[PDB]
Amino acid sequence: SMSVKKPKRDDSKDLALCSMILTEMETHEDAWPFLLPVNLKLVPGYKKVIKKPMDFSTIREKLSSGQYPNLETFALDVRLVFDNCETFNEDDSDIGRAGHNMRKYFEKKWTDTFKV
Ligand SMILES: Nc1ncnc2[nH]cnc12
Repeated sequence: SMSVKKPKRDDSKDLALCSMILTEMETHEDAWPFLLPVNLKLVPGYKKVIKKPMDFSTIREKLSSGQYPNLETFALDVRLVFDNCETFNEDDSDIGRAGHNMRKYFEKKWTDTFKV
């Protein structure tokens, strides 16, 4: 509270570390469904069903232009990518499987990079 300073982690490397994690995501062989925005004019249903589209290129742009206030807002957008994918795709589909794989891949890197 007011003048009750809570000790907080060093956040000086967060931008660089998030960029590193995002690069590893971008280069994963299963990243292809997520590299660019879903084409809202070629994919029926997507615009109406998915209220907040997100993809790695949009995250990369926001990261590079200071649009994430903190690392938690970055993680929210990454997770949004995979939550959208689950919403729109069957688990037993290539894109569906790609999403689960990439979510697992992200969350381990997230834990390993920032949690202890
Ligand atoms: N091309 C695509 N079509 C439908 N859902 C997707 N989720 C990620 N990429 C997609």
